Amino acid sequence: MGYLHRVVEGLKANAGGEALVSADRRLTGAETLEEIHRTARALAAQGLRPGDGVVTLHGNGVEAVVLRIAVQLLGCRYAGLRPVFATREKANFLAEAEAAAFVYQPDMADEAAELLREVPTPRVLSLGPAPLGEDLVALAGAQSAEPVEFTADERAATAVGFTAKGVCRAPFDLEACLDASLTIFGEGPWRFLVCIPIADLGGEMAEWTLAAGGTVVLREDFEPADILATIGAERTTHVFCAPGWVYQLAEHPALADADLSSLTQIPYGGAPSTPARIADALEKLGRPLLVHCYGSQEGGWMTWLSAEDHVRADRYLLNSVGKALPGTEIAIRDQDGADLPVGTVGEVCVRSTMLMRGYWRLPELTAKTVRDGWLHTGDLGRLDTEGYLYLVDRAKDVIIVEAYNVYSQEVEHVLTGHPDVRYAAVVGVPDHDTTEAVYAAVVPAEGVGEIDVDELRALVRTTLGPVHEPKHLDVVDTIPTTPRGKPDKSALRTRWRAAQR
Repeated sequence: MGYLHRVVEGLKANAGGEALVSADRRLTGAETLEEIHRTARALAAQGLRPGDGVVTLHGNGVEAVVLRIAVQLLGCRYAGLRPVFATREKANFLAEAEAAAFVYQPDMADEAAELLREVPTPRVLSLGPAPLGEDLVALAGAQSAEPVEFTADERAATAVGFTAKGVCRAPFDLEACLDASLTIFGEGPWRFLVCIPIADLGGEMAEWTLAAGGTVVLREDFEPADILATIGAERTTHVFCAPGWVYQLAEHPALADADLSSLTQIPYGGAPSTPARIADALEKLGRPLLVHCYGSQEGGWMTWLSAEDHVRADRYLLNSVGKALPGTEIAIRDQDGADLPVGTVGEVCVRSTMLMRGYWRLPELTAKTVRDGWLHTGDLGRLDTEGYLYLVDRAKDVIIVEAYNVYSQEVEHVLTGHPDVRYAAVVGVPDHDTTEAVYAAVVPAEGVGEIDVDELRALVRTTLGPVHEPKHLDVVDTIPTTPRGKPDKSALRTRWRAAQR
């Protein structure tokens, strides 16, 4: 058994039905498994052993999934360049990757040249006929479809996902991730719309979709009109979305008429969500679909918020990423690294069998990052007693000054406690080039004449420490608020930013 055992088992399970689907080609589990075996054989022929690095430059086609899996079957290291990266960044990735092969989609030959020019690589192959190297699809066609058993170290990296640096994953932790996927997404066959690069997260999600006996529906990227069409046309059960995408789906005029019956779930994540707009989306979908996932290449799946937990009447949880997965442990830690009680804000630190094997060729930063089995995620948040995780909103609630975290509520509370101040709003605003500064607006109390701004600066300095001191501090008659009754801190930020003459 193992990760690839699991993928193959799901394909065999699904041999009669659809496994890989795109606008251009359609394969069954039988037809998919054959190509994988053939491709693996062909790659083996070219001279590729376990541990040998295989860099790819492709899109989200069927042959790209076949290749990603095949490379991993041999126990080679698949290293997908996402096409969205700049050529400068790809050349770095390729240079550092110690590649033995380079595999590129035919219509990207322009870029393959730029790269192979700068980083000459052996065994160049093309997914179909193309100017450079040989044609891998042709090589595979001419080849035995006899099964290829997985026979490498289950704990040896077979995938690198790029981020300035590359995250190695081994089958051991990939299976751990697949297990969580069944927790979050449910079990059984999934018709899973993947429009994330197969070069990384999309690839993982395709591997998993297949392992569970499912069909992958591939699109090249997210566009709301496609997708709404694709969902109904392919009777998809799941589409994984960035939060941005969820909003675009919800705001789309085509949505009233689109057929979403097939959907059981719209898992989303990858970036901070906007509670207000998620709530809009809940109303328009008019059904419990949204499931918030919190994950990284480094940490695997860490938490998730069920669909029901988006709409319970007794709690509000749109500011939550939900609770730990089975086998996942979460501590919140001070800038030095001892635990904090529930309720307190710190760095979210995780330990599960889903952690990455490490950063590629960066063994020192790997140790700065995973410390004694515990991933230091660099994200800031708080747990609660019911077990829910809440990541601070970095725009409203933190300010980073000289590499120190300043919390806006802490500064507000201190200012407000001055008898001359009845209300404060504190926000970080862009300063010189790439720094942040603490700005503050305070509302005077009843009868207060003139406010001594310097006194309030001293108060913060000699309560919290020097860095928490507001650089700028305006006395205002009021703080604008949002329609949900929270202080409008982006209005304050925009206003202060624009006035920096």
